[PDB]
Amino acid sequence: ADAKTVQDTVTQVIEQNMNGIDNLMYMSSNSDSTGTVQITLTFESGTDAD
Amino acid sequence: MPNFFIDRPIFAWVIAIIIMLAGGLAILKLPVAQYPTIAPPAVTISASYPGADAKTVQDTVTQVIEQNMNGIDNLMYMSSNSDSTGTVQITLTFESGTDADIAQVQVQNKLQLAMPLLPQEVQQQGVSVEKSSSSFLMVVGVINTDGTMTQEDISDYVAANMKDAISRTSGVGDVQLFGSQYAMRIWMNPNELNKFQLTPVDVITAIKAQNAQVAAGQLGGTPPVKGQQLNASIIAQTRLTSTEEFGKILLKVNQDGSRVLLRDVAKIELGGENYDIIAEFNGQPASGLGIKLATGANALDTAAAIRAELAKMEPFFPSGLKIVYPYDTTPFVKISIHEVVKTLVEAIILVFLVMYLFLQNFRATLIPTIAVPVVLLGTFAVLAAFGFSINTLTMFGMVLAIGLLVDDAIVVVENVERVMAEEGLPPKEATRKSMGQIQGALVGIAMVLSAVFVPMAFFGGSTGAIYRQFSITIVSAMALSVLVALILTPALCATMLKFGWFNRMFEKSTHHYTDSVGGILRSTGRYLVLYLIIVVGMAYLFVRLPSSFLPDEDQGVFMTMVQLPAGATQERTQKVLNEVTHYYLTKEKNNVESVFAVNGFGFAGRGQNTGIAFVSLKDWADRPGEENKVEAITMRATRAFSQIKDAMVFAFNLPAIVELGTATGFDFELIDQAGLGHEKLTQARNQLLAEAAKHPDMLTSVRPNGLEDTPQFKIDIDQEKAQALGVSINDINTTLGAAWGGSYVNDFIDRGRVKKVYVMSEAKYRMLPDDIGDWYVRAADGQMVPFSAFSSSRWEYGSPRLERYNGLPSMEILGQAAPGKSTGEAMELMEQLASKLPTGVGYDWTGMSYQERLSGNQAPSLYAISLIVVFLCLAALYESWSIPFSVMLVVPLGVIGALLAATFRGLTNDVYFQVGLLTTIGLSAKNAILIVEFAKDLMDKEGKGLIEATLDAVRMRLRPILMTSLAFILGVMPLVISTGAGSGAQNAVGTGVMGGMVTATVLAIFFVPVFFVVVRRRFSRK
Repeated sequence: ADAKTVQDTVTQVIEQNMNGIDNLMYMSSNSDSTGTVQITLTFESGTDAD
Repeated sequence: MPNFFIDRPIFAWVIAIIIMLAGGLAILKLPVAQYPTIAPPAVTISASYPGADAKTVQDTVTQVIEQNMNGIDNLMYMSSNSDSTGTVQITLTFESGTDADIAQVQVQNKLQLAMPLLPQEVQQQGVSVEKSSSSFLMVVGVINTDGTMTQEDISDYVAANMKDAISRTSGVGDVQLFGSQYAMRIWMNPNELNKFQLTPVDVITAIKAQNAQVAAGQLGGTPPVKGQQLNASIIAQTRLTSTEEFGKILLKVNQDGSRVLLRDVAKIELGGENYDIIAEFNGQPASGLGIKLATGANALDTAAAIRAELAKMEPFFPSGLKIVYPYDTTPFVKISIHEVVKTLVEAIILVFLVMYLFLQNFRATLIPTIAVPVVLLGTFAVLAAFGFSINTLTMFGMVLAIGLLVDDAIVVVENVERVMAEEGLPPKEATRKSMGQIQGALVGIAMVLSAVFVPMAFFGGSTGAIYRQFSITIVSAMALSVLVALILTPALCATMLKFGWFNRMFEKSTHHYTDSVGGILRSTGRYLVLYLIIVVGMAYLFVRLPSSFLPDEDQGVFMTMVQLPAGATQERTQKVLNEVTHYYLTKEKNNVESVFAVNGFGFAGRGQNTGIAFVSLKDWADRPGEENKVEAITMRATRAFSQIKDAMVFAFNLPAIVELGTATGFDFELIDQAGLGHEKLTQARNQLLAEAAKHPDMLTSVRPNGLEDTPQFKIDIDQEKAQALGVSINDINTTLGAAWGGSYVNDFIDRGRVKKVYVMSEAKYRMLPDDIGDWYVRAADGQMVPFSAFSSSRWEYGSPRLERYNGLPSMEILGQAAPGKSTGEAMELMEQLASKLPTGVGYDWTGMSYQERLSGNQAPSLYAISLIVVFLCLAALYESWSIPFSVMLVVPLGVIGALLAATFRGLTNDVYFQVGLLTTIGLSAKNAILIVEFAKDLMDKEGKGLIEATLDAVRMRLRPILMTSLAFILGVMPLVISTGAGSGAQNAVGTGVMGGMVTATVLAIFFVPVFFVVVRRRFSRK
């Protein structure tokens, strides 16, 4: 029961903070109707996944 | 090797080009920050509990949380604060180079298990965890100079439309808003409320139901029916989004069609979340934003981009929202970069001027000019190699060292112009011979300078890290150089190599000189004494010379500290800030560019009581005479602010590395080490504090960095009476609670952004202990009851800042050493004074005092090893367990006169000194090894004079020294040693090297050719 709702509620926020983290090339989230949310960060190659 | 190199110089340029290439491309890949990372890595831990107090917090949260920090890896110590506003900070500094990212984890991850335990008030606000820095890069400010927007409004904007826009910009390693974001305020009033028989709870528990977010499946989705066609999504109840929608909330309805709406019982309006910390820029409402570096980014680079992004977006939203920059650590860095660069550049101009005046040439002075930049560039690639960066520290590192490579250069091209002179051969054969008579020496002195240098970068914690910066720099330059002076220079001067007031006034002073030195050498140990004085002298000056870390410097800014007494008030505080502002703007109008002043940010607590005023001056330029400088502007202020009502108002200049180990002072912490409550420990503390002021001998200012008990109004619900009336102990509290300290109901959305919803009494029904009687609670049978019915009150003391060292009840005291005595000895008393406190009470050193205690004194233990490696290395340079002795006895010379940073000017043993003090012991012993080299060499090869050689030796040498030792001083003499601004360290570096460098030559020209003589005859003698 949540159009935008999720995004800007959980998406935006979680995204507001994903700043700092080193070796970040690009971020790309896709907020979903079902309430499901998937932010995804990807880093400069070589970088240390853990 | 050079001999195989002079032959193919064609190649030894490829070796030089590459270096230059790497060094250049490494410039670009280099980060640039004011200073590097030198604080050991700490991690704080915050928390809230709207309406509390130290017990009510240290008991519900500081602890319990701190009960579990256990598992966490390399932890040094964990301190913790429990203040009266519901804040809880519980920072934990960790061992030297542990991975900050991985300690934030655990710490953090280990809170994760205590939360089940934290109370629901707190876990809602959320405890957060981060890496402790709380003063960095720049701090944009956002004011409105047309009274339209209040604090809160401005904060919002800055939150809603610019905060993230910045936050993601090449650099911005973290942003931190200076204010809130709106939040659905809801200020009740027991009157308009008790009139309906509703309580806070009644309101709370409606703003819940009425404003929430429900669920309701799709239409198909989950298993449907055969042949369905429309699947859609139901959208039921969703959050209110306005003071409008909020105004309308059904709170009561009673036989009348009676509509009692939240709008009635209180008053609705957007507003701040927290309300106690009035920020304002030059008497204007403000709401800045702080921005920390980035980790591996570029202080210049990223400042510019921040400025770029702010631009581009400032053409927005009505009433002038002008963006101020009351603080930018960048101009400061640039001017430093602009300096130093000159120093280096000019340092060479010097090597052109000088040397000409000595070597009739031009194609000669073109050699040290192709060598310097070649050495410098390239050390910029070693820096890069070790992950280093371009910061204040690392810069001066090369300036403190400009004098060691330049020299090396000269030293080579000036032996060749001797060999092809003292009945010498052409260019080639000259080098071959020349660059082969200092060959081994140029090496060897390598290994020697590697010691008496390396040794640093082995020191302590917060410092040491600094020392490392200088060490690798110098030793990277230094030894990189020695490597070109065996490759490029010995091919460069060969292949390229071919007023009466000198030459005609030198060729004879040399002679007079060597002649003068000639004889005065029979009774060898003539000046063996005299010298002994010199040493004995230093071992005086040294102890007499004061100590420091980094000389404080004028910077864009500094601050004033206000402090209205025990139980004051934001309002009674502001006025003090308004003055502070005034007696700065308008009485200092040609310097104070702006004052950014906030009340509620004290430095030992918060609360309406204290505040603090940051002030940004005008450009160092528009601030000419000393009088117009910081270490001067604060002087006026500090005083000018005395003669102020009950309001301690200090002013003071921040230290060089804001986030790092302050004064030479100490930081002590007295421990409760058992039972003994707050009080016992206060008696405990006051025993020793008093016991210490009776000892100004060992100097002091032993002061409790903490906050005295203040009186406090204590309710006290009468359970039994509550039982008799129909009155729930829970309903009581939420009503007194919410009322007076405010509760945070739930959230709502406002222009596409979730934001909190608070709800608490209007201010007009919660200022004085009376009023409590305005508040009414609905009982079982449904009749409102008043406080007195089930509750009594009394005053009393309790503490508004409960501090606490590792896990235990603690209290923190700090103070200085002694205008005569050492920080170290100063500690020791403080520890004896602690040796006799009541049994219970423990004591423990933290902070600066932790390192200082732990490591601290090692300069002996370390340099011992160098003075040994030096001996060893040096011995093998020659071939004797004794001859090296004639090289070391140079150390003292250069030292003294260097130490005339006491007797000539007014300085201290501060880092920048000691680095220099090293750079100076390098040329000195470098000189020694050469003179002692040409001493043998032609004494060993040509079996020449046991003493005859030593004269000849010095002869073919007095020019090298004189040559270099000139371009140097003159090179160090400039703005370095005589400066106005963005300096400090400039005076630092120079003065040290300026003197001592004098004595290193003008005193070694006689001794080093001695020494060699004094010995080389004490061994295998009669």
